[PDB]
Amino acid sequence: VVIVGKISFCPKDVLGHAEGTIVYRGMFDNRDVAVKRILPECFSFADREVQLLRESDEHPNVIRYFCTEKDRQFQYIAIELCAATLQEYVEQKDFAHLGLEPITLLQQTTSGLAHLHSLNIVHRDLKPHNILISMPNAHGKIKAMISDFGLTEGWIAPEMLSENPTYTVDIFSAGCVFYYVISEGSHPFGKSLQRQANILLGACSLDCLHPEKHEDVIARELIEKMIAMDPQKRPSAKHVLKHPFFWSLEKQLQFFQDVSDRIEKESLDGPIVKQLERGGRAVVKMDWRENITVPLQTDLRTYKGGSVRDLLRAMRNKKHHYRELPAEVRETLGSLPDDFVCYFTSRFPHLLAHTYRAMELCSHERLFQPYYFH
Amino acid sequence: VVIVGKISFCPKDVLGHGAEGTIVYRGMFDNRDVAVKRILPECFSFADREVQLLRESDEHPNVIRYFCTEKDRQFQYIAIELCAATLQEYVEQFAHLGLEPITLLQQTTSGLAHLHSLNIVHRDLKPHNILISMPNAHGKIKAMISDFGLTEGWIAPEMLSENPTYTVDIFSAGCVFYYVISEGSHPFGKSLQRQANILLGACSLDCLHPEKHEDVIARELIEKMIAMDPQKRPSAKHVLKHPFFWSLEKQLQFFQDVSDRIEKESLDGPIVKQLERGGRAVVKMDWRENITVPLQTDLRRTYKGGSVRDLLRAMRNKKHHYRELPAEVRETLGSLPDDFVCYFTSRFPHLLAHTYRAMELCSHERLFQPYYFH
Ligand SMILES: CCOC(=O)Nc1cccc2c(Oc3ncccc3-c3ccnc(N[C@H]4CCCNC4)n3)c(C)ccc12
Ligand SMILES: CCOC(=O)Nc1cccc2c(Oc3ncccc3-c3ccnc(N[C@H]4CCCNC4)n3)c(C)ccc12
Repeated sequence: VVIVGKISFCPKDVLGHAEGTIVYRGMFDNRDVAVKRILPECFSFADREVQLLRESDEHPNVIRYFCTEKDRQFQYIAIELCAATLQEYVEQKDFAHLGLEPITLLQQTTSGLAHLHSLNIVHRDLKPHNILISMPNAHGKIKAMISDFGLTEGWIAPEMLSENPTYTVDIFSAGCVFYYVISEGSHPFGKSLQRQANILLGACSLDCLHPEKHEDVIARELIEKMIAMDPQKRPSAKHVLKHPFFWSLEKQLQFFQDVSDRIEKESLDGPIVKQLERGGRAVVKMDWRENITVPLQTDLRTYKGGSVRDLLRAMRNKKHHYRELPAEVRETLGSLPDDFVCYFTSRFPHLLAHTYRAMELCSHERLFQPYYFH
Repeated sequence: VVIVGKISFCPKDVLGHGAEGTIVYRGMFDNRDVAVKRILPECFSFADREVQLLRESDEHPNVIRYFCTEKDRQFQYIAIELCAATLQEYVEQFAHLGLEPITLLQQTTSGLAHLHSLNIVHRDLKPHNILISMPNAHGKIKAMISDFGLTEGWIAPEMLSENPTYTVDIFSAGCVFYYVISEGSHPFGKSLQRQANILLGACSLDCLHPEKHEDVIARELIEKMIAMDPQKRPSAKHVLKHPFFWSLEKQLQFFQDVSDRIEKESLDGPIVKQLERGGRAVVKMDWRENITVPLQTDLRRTYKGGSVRDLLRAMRNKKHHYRELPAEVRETLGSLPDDFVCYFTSRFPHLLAHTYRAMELCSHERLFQPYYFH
């Protein structure tokens, strides 16, 4: 049992290991902490590390930093003790029973990154090993926190290999982490020792994302942009956070309703509706009236099966008049909003992604403020 | 400058005092600015309980951040986040900080709800221990509660009449709400008079005008928070749902959802009867005569001037069809959502409060979950 000022730890309890650094399970001011021990050859950089932690850890998805002490031969840095790294969480068995929502972990990670970027801090080394997963709080909630910021490979943006990086390098890394999480351990650029060369070669695939499943279509749309070889094509963190990938089912339904309201009095020859119907036959599966349940078919009469506009209108109509619908129709649709919107997105996997892209024409309008990034 | 382990301070920099002869200095901890409370040996037992509460409670953004405690031969020291002001200072001396009072109160109440969710009762909530943070890197200032679980004028009457329940804090908070929005008054009077008036149940909310929307709404809530009967006071989570805290956009969304809900309601049903009970006063005898002529014109027709239900339907109609309204009509209303809703609440100060009470009948319905506490 080693005591160094306010920091203590039993060197028996080792949590991990670069440059002779060791991380221990420990204690600070009667808090559980992880304690990183730094060798004298690194003290200058540690003081840089510690300064960054102080300006940054007033965001819930940035790791909380408590204290640093220094004896004759070492410097110790104490941070919040966590349950796991994201790498452990994705790869180790049993964490699956924590039942964490992968999208929420990713939202949290990206909120922490956005915070860092708002402070003119570039992470430079984001990867699952330094995304930490908290101990559960009093209400059983577990969160992701970023660490090891501002300081083998496989997560490095290709332009950083090809002297002061910009924020888009972190967006590339985050894109790979996103895929890693929702695919439960794959990586767009392949197997561990292969990834960084494939990055340099632009050799990726997102094959775990199915082309006709709504959730996968939406995830792909976002991830392909985040890992683009051209950094100027990558969205900012705040921009990522606005993507439909992160929308609740209620917000997705609300988007469909607003879109439908917006184009109710729009000319069928106007730019908006034409944009919406471009490639629409594929979106509605040729005739959407033939790819809905019989009870809904019956309850549906000026609607064209070949029109995306009309599908949206039908959706808004049944939502708006839900209470007065027959019991059989309410049953086939499911309850509002969650089951209702899945009735449609499960049957038309391209509808939300298609409609989101088409309605960028209106992204500057106050109404659509919640949906797009300005 | 005095040094005690990780905590340092210059004894000149005094921030305040306290019971038992405690002193609070401006100091430093691990290169962070902190307030440093110095405690005497004749209190160390209470301090260790203080510190323990701080350790379990300070994860929440609206609970004071606690950093460290040190002890020498003579004293004990507690370091917390250094703040800009107490709410007492803020209210009584800052206005160019441009802080929103409702937002400060919302933050104060979120902090309290956190403590209550941990089975902690504050017992001594008052403006002096609500702290106002220094501006962060993005200029944001927040309220944080302190001095929890440890003359007067803020004590609930049943506490001076064993182990207090959470409702005593709601009484204290109700008084604080009125103090902030009134810029220094108290429902039970002047400083030396308050606690006797509390015992006697003698309060008034005279700063709240009976024909101003914002005050009607504030009164509705505050009267309940400071009820003499503790069982009549809402919980902190319940407080946080009140219209007092709603954005203008949310206020308008409530009106729209209500109008949608009652569109196919019979006038024989309880919802519409509840909405029309006492409605003459809400619509000022005839609402058609209390709106601007451009709007009078455009509502001709089939709207009943004596009907709350119809006024709400009117508001919903013009909102939904806003884009397609004459410019002179879009002009008198103002833009969606903020100016539009104010057009109506400014003219009908009782509409939201009335409609909110009447529609409690539907508070269990999924649609109205945003608006009521379950
Ligand atoms: C400018 C930013 O600088 C930093 O953030 N510096 C750091 C200081 C101290 C620990 C760090 C750190 O922690 C760890 N580093 C290596 C191995 C494990 C942990 C760690 C941290 C917190 N909790 C835990 N818990 C273990 C429990 C057992 C299962 N695995 C997680 N581990 C990581 C990563 C990354 C950075 C750390
Ligand atoms: C279980 C909870 O126990 C606690 O929270 N214990 C506390 C420890 C240390 C300071 C405390 C504390 O701080 C102060 N107590 C008296 C006077 C000033 C401050 C204080 C604290 C932080 N910042 C500031 N800033 C000053 C700057 C000058 C203008 N006034 C505010 N003051 C208050 C209240 C209340 C409680 C405090």
